Amino acid sequence: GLLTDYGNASASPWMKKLQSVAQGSGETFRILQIGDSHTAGDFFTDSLRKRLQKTWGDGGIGWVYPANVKGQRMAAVRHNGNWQSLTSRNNTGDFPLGGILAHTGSGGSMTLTASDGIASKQRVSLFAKPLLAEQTLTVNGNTVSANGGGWQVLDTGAALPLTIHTEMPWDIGFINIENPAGGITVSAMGINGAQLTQWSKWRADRMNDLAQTGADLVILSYGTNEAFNNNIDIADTEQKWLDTVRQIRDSLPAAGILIIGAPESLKNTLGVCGTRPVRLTEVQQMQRRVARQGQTMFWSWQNAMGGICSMKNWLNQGWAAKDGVHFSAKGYRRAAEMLADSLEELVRSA
Repeated sequence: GLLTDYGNASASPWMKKLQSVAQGSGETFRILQIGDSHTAGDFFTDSLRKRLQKTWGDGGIGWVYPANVKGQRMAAVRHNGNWQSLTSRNNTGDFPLGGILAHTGSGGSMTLTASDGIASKQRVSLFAKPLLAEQTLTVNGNTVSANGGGWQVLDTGAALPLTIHTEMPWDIGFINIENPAGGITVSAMGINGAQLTQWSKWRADRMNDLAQTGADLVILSYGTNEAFNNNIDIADTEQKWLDTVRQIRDSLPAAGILIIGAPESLKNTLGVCGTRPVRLTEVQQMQRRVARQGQTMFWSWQNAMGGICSMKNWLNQGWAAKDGVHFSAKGYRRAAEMLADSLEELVRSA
């Protein structure tokens, strides 16, 4: 239906891991959604998170921002500290996978508090880059040290609330917080306005960061912004997309991949139906071709909405924002519940 599998999900390593989690293996099945503002608002991914965690187990909050990010949102944690975030939306830098870092400063402090939470000791990992090799920081009072310099992942253990102190400056990327009993996590790596090809803004070794997320299913949710580029080169874009899928597979050989086809957007909300941006249809079609050629799964958000000429109706009923591009909280929740529906069906039939 909405979900088309161009691979062989039932025969896959990731499905086998999901099923055993489903039967109480204690493993953690890690779903990672990387995308644009639809993802960055966390309304879509948090609905997916809550639904699939009830179905298959609360594996914890997963990979979250190291600090508040202007215009973006984490539903599962709250931040209180003096770290300063920076994203690839408007800036350049040495970004780890996801395009977000935070400068801690000296005398730096950040406390993460779970919006719900089970305050037992979680597994904690952090993307981190020290100013100096061998530099330390503390996580709930425990000393954690870098090995050499450059971006790396620090592994430790602590409970929530989680307090991280930096005597000297570091850059920090996403921070993974997992419950030791296992289950599902859903991590949201969104950037307002982003396009898939703009992973090129991130550091050259970004695929090694991806390898270290532990993601068992990678969801790519882009298309809306590509669609608003009147001068986009579909043939070039398609090759870059295929390259990116190839690279994801090389970096995470056991992971599933799901491409979320762009929802309907409107260049202008006038008159019952139109008007679609001129390149939207070509972008959505490219996405499906990439899915098939890359043997990934494909979920048509436009079809989930009711197909072509559905956005104005969604807008009229408050499921989509007035701009005819972004959705309202309940609109995102609705779309994600349909995706969750689609995935549970797939597993059930396996």
